[PDB]
Amino acid sequence: AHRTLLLRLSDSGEPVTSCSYGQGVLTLPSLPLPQGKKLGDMPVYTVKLAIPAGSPVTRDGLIWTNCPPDFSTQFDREKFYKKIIKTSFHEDDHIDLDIYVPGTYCFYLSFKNDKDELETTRKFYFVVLPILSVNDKFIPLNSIAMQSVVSKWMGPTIKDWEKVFARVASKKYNMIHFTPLQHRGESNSPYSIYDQLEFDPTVFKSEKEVADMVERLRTEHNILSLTDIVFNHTANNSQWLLDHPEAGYNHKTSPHLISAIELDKKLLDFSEQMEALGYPVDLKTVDDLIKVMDGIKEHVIGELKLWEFYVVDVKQTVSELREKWGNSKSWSDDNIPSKDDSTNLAQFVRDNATEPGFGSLGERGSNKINIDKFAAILKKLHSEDYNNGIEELATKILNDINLPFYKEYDDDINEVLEQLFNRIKYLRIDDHGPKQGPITKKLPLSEPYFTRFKAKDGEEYALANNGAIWDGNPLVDFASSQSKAYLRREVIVWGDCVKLRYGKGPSDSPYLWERMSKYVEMNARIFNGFRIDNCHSTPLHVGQYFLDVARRVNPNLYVVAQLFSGSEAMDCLFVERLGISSLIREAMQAWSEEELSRLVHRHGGRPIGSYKFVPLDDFPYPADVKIDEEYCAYNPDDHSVKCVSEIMIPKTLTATPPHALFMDCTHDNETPNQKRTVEDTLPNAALVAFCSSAIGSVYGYDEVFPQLLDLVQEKRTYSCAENTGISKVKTLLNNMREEIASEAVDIEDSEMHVHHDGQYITFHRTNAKNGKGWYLVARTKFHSSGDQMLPRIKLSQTKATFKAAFSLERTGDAPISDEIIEGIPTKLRELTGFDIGFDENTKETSILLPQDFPQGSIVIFETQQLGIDDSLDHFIRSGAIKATEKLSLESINYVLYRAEQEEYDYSEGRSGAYDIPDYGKPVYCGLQGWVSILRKIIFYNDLAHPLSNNLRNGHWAVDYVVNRLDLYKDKEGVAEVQEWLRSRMERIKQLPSYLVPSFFALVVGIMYGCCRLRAMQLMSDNVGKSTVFVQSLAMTSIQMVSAMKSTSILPDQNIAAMAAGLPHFSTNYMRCWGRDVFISLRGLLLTTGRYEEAKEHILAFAKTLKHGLIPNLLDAGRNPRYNARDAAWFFVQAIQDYVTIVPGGVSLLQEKVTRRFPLDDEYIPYDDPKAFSYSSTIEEIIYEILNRHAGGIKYREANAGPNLDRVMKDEGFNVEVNVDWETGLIHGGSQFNCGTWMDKMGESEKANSVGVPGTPRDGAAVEINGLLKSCLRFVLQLSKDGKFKYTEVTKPDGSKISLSSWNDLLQENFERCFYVPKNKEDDNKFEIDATIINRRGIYKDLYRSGKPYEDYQFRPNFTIAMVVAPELFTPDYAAGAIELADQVLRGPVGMRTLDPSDYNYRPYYNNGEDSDDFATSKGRNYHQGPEWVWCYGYFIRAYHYFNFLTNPKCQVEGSAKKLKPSSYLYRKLYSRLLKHREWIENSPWAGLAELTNKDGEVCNDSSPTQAWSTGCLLDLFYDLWISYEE
Ligand SMILES: OC[C@H]1O[C@H](O[C@H]2[C@H](O)[C@@H](O)[C@@H](O[C@H]3[C@H](O)[C@@H](O)[C@@H](O[C@H]4[C@H](O)[C@@H](O)[C@@H](O[C@H]5[C@H](O)[C@@H](O)[C@@H](O)O[C@@H]5CO)O[C@@H]4CO)O[C@@H]3CO)O[C@@H]2CO)[C@H](O)[C@@H](O)[C@@H]1O
Ligand SMILES: OC[C@H]1O[C@H](O[C@H]2[C@H](O)[C@@H](O)[C@@H](O[C@H]3[C@H](O)[C@@H](O)[C@@H](O)O[C@@H]3CO)O[C@@H]2CO)[C@H](O)[C@@H](O)[C@@H]1O
Ligand SMILES: OC[C@H]1O[C@H](O[C@H]2[C@H](O)[C@@H](O)[C@@H](O)O[C@@H]2CO)[C@H](O)[C@@H](O)[C@@H]1O
Repeated sequence: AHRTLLLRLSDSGEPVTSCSYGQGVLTLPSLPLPQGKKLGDMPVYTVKLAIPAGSPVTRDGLIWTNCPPDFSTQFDREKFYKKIIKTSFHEDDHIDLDIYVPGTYCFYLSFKNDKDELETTRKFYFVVLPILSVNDKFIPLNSIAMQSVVSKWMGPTIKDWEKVFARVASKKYNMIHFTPLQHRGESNSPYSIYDQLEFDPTVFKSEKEVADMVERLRTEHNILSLTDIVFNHTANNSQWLLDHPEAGYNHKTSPHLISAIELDKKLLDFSEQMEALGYPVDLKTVDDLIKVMDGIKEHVIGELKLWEFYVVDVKQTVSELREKWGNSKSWSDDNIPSKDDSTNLAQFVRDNATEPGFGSLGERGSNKINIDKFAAILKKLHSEDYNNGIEELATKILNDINLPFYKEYDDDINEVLEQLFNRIKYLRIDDHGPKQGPITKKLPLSEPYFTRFKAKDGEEYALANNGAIWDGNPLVDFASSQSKAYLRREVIVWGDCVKLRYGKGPSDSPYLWERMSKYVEMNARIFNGFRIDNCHSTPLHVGQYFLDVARRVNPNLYVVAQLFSGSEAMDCLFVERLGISSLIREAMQAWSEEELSRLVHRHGGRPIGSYKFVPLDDFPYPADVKIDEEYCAYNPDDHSVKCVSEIMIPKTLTATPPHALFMDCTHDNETPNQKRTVEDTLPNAALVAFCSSAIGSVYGYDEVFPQLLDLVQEKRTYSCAENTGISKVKTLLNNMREEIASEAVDIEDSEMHVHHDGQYITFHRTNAKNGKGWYLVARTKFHSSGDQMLPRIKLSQTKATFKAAFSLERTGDAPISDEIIEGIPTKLRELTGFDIGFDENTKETSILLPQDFPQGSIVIFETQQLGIDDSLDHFIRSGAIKATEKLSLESINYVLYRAEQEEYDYSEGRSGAYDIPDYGKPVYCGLQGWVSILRKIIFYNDLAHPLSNNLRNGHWAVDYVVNRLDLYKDKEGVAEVQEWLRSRMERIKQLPSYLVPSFFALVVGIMYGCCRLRAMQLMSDNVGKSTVFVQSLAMTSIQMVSAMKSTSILPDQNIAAMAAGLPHFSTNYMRCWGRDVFISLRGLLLTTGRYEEAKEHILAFAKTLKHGLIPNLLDAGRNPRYNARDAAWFFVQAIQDYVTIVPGGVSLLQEKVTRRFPLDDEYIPYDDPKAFSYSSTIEEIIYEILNRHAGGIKYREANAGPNLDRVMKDEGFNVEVNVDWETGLIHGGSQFNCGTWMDKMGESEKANSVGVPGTPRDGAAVEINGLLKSCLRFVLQLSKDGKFKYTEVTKPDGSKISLSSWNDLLQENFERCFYVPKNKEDDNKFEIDATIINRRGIYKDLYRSGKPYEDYQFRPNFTIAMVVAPELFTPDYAAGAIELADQVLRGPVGMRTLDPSDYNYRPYYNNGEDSDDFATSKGRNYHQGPEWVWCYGYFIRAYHYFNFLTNPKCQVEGSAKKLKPSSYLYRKLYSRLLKHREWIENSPWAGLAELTNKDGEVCNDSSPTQAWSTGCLLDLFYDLWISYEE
């Protein structure tokens, strides 16, 4: 049905970790195939990759993967396959990788670099676990019970083995591991295989004989089987080692070990004649070792020629020097240092006059000097005559060359004999282990480092045996040339083995690779899996090829590994590439009771009440996504992986720790009897079995065998004593786990708590889905440490039930049968007396232990949490979509956002945000305020966060989420959204307190995703199908557009109104500024589809026209303020943006709007009937601006005084505007009025800045006239199409200028008046005074302003005209100027409001500073350095247009040669929005800020989410979509 996992990829192609589960491996869940389906009838899993839109890997991007395309295709490690990434700047691309058979699969990416070269990412691996079933029942990988048995101790007949089989079948083990059943070598140890392709002839003969026995175990006792596979060595007496002696490391294949061979045979030649002339054979004296090492420091070390293996033969170089005296003379260079610098001189001869392999160990005299090149230097340095002190000089050089070799020799020798007298002690003289057997044909003084034989080729060989080191890195092959192990004698050799030499591939050892393959695929035909001993010592490429060969034979191969790498990462990397399915963990390794508790905690599961993952605000919500209406698209028999909620966002694939196979005792560690006692066998195996993983045990652990059986020597047979030891308990433990394996699935479905009080260890196991669980109390018997009483066990909101209890007791010692390995007699005594109290008020359960609970005892309780039933996951993950059905884009504002001051408007000052103790308040009262805090908590599973603490300390926040919506209950769909929350929050409170936090975030997160999806559904298609970064900016519309009670856009009705920004510009009069509204009107409402809401805003300000202007501070129409020379032209520009985008937008012009003002600019006749008298259509309103602007406007700030502005003096009150018709631009403003977007009013009394405007923009602002040209260009085409009835503007005096002529006057004079030429030659045409100038290639900021140097200032204001009126700009002048702004005025997220070179560059805004610095005090520096995000929008808007026309690399066109940009241009756009993507991504407030200090430093005062800061970035995405994505 639906077995699809989502694997999100980063901008660099790396997988995204959805949760922090630690250093892990991308593993896919072990689930059975669907009902009646075999391998091949359908895909096992579908990995859906997600590549971001516009990422650097989209540029000519491909997806490589070794996943075979279909089931008919086999697997090859290097046979990758191409997949095309569908590039887009809006829509992310999904690519499926259907998997048909388990194994190891990797993927990498190829893309086009910024250097236009090819580049590749890492190989990223993911593993699909095999499907284990015995008769037909699926065996979950974490319900496996493995019983390891040694072959040579089970009787010499097949039926003798089937007696041992029936014994472990009663103990209810489901899997058996075998030591390899092959013909064993000389030592008969099970790991020195005589012939890998021949099974042990004592028992079986044919291959069907062993295959029929393993299938018998499957059909008789329901037991799967697996075997050890030996890669690293073979027996030291194989009849094929004589034919192919090159399969191992010999003097030919690895010549560096020759120095170690002549030393090993210097001891087999010494340990048989040592005492003959020496003295001590086997004495237990310190002096005996000294004289033995004195016999060593005189007959082996000193008898090997001072080791010429390092030192250059001094006198044999001078002899070979003079022998020719360099007939080939060839040095005239001066690269030789002076003879004084004897250090570099020695290195110089070493770097030039040496045969290849200098320093590299090989033959006896393999480090020699190139004579013809050495005598050439000697003739150059000293003399061309030999008798001129060459014998002294040449020897002086070589002696200094061998000084680092003489000291490398002393460091080697000191380690050879120090390792010797340290092991021969432990080998013989009982330090802690004795057996002092003297000289022998099997036990000399030194163990055999090399196996000697005479091969069939005739020559003699000396293959080495493998072993181990101490703390040495196991990845380093000690048998390779990189290690000096066999020489320095640091090898714990295993004589029965012979280190097998694999190369870089089958090319280095052909017969070894061919024989091991046929040996691996022979066992793969029979068994269900393998066990790899010392896998960390097997090289990766060796195991990768052989495990793939096995999986091609057995597709469901189950691999267990003994993996000990230095880091968890290397262990993960080994599991990633090799395809390992289980990592062995040993319980006997814990030295104390505390270490076993920590080992148990590691593989036990996740904490109780652990957080669950939910797609929050970090996911794209496509409006065209499938859904399960009531979590009903999951039939059980389909075995489909479930999505998180009703929204079918598939289950994310994240790196999880590799699965573990916990062994209470392996076949190599000592017996509980040896390390601890025989009593601890019961609690140890009880804590092991309770873990959430696979378990295993060696045979003899349950039967309480005496001591660890030596796998080399012993020949005794297992005893047939049935039901001994723990056999009765393991039958209860394994059968219990069989019931749990039915419903325990994912990592979030198995929770656990462990406690350690002395010799007791507590294990609480819990299934998070149903509430079921077990409680285990195990008293550990490491040492008999006296009577200890455990306190009262108190369970919260739970009920307990006694299951069983036991105690293992020793009834003396074990028999000493020399024919059968019998165990220790043990009594299994069932216990009682466990008092289970249950308070029926607090629902608390108390458990008390009886005084008779000795060490080596356990007791098991079956628990069940109250409140949690099986139908709880279904109730919470359903109904949220239907609840959000009636939501509107306005109503979703109250569900998710609402700042605290906005909430106070509806609650009259009684509610606000739920103050989380020891933290603060969420940013929004809605769900978003929780989600921003909850996401990083769920990611880190932080149950210690103050939010998690408060959630389990009470139910205050649980009811606060539901009780807020009483303020907004009457709005569209909120009542049904609140009702869903109320019913789910009610069900949550009936749960244990520690489980409220995990379920609280889940209920909030699911209702959040269905609300955010409801937003993409109501909005348009360009938004709903885009990337998270686009949808994140789109939600700002819902944020800003909110109905209030203290304000609105209409004076008669409190309807929806757009805020300038949260939280400061959201309440009362300071909410909707006309300038801020209409700059954002195209980005927040038009780009998203809020046409009706955008029309209401246009009609609302149309009633407030006065002085031929649109008011800045809109007082909902109830007496506003008209200090806005900028508002009217951003307002009329939004009219053009409305008609251009909205289908049928021309209807706006003929929309009557009740003119609440006498057109003759009067005072404030508010309720006077003249307000409700006449109206003016938008058409009239538009022309009213133009005609009155240049024609007739003359006003002082109406109804002024401190009531209006307190600081702005009377000089700023009387302000005006006039168009110089000899240029056509809109001049106006005073040096006392800040009627532009840079509206700053001084207020520092301590600097005499009171009333002084911070940035007065009198004259012709680039933005004002730029929007005027766009207005004129629009109104012309309006009449050409047949609407706008006006064509001539009335001149002030009484004349009549034409509109197209006014449109032409700007076109003929605008760029002439503003542009500053880069060349001083053309300063005579563009009206420039070169004395007051800053940078050339600059478009002006103001024309004939008050202070003429504010004219020639680099500011981001010109780019508004570059976007609304591109016809005023010649391409090369505009592109050359916008590149300067990108190099100077562009911050990371905000646009610098002033050139950093200009003296007035104060880029640190501080409105609390009340000092004497004119700018910094009281925030006068507002627009003199600080970086604003909205100007960045218009900047990159024109950066797209002009760099498209100008530079040709940004062009490639395509279909119908429609001009479409290139990947290089999209790469220049994407790279300038990632600092913006970061901001909203990692900001609590979901949005971009109003301000930003120098280089993105968070301005403390800046409103964190601003309207026109985000709408200006949404404007860019509409251009790239409406002009190319067709
Ligand atoms: O509602 C009726 C109202 O009547 C009178 O109103 C006028 C004010 O007295 C008058 O000063 C002016 O308001 C000015 C404002 O004083 C001025 O400083 C400037 O606005 C700037 C700030 O200068 C600037 O520091 C910054 O302030 C933000 C801050 O950055 C932000 O982090 C957060 O702290 O919020 C602060 C604002 O609260 O930005 C603002 C952006 O405007 O210009 C304003 C005019 O545009 O005009 C008022 C006109 O009614 C009474 O005086 C007033 O008390 C009554 O409330
Ligand atoms: O109650 C309103 C207002 O009354 C007072 O303000 C007035 C001044 O007292 C009065 O002198 C005058 O001040 C202005 C000058 O007439 C004008 O020529 C120019 O110099 O600007 C002066 C300041 O505006 O008129 C104002 C009108 O408000 C009183 O001081 C205020 O506190 C009080 O709010
Ligand atoms: O102060 C001179 C210094 O700053 C300049 O910028 C302004 C200056 O701040 C004004 O006082 C006046 O001199 O006009 C200058 C140009 O607009 C320049 O940025 C700088 O090169 C100059 O040395």
